[PDB]
Amino acid sequence: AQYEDGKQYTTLEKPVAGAPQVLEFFSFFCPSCYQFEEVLHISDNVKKKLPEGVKMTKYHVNFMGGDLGKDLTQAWAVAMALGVEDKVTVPLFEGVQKTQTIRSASDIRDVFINAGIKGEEYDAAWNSFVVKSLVAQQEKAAADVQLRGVPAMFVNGKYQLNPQGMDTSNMDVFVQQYADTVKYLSEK
Amino acid sequence: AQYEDGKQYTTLEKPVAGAPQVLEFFSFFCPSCYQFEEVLHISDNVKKKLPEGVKMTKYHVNFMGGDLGKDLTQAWAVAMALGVEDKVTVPLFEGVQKTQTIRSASDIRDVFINAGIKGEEYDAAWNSFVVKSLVAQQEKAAADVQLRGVPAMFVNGKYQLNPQGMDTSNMDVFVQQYADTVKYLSEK
Repeated sequence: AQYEDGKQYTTLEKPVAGAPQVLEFFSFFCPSCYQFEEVLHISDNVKKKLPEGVKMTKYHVNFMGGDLGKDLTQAWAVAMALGVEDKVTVPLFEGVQKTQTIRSASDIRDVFINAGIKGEEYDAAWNSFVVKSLVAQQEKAAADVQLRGVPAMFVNGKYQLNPQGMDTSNMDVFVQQYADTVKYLSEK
Repeated sequence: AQYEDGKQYTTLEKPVAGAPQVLEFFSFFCPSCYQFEEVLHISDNVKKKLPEGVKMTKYHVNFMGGDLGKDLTQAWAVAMALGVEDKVTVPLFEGVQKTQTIRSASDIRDVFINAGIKGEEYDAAWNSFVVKSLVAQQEKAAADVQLRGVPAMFVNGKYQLNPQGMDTSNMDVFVQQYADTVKYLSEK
């Protein structure tokens, strides 16, 4: 019809049971991810279009940035545990891609402290088993969908967005087209 | 200082004849390019240390920001043809990345009008043969060097700078090392 499998989205051959309603994967080393978040604001626009109740989950991946990539997945787990995602997302993206000042786990820590998190609070969470649990969950979710690239978004553990079938001349129209597709899929 | 191939710079397998003495590629969607321009002032520092009769060339690329990227490449050609680069560079970077007031082609025109350029003049230049030529030229240059990403700088169409092989600990030192590498290379 208007929304076609293979055009705006693709259907998973092996559906994932018990998957979050809307699952987004990204990496702070991922260029398009920087665009999606910083310039396009995909997540926020998708969120403002979702039905009442429907929860959105964002996970970081290990396959980019090698050593630092894994440090960032752990740092994201810390951000989730402390509920400070909205405070560190921008500084982390800019630190890795814009100023290129993030080079070790120590630099990641500086970002949280600069954002207002106390050192002892950060260190406690960083070493917590609650955080290790969150890291495992992130890895497990990527494994379930056989993730090979980011950014990526899955709806109801069955459909995956395909931004290739969309016009990019006007950013605003692209964002709404993307948001509308997620909405459509979440009711399907 | 000491310069060695593979470290501070790289030699091109296939040299590009007729290439400008110092060629720099960027994109208004590129975060580190924005940093290089507004904070580090990389280009100015390079110019300050260039020998007599050496001119710099800065070209915009298409592979970032979808179809808007193409329009920005044409707008850059307009800036070059009108000789207003120094008046619109920062406002375009901010418009795309910071204030996010540039979401389509129409928004770019406003940037020029606000800088003092008459609308009629912009529209006329936009469709000019000079501009269509400049656009083709920028695209070709990128193709000739098989540009994979930005920012990027090439010297005598033979050497390519490798910032990763440079001292990053101190930005002032980095900036000067980058500028000196350019001078060293231009002298051979």
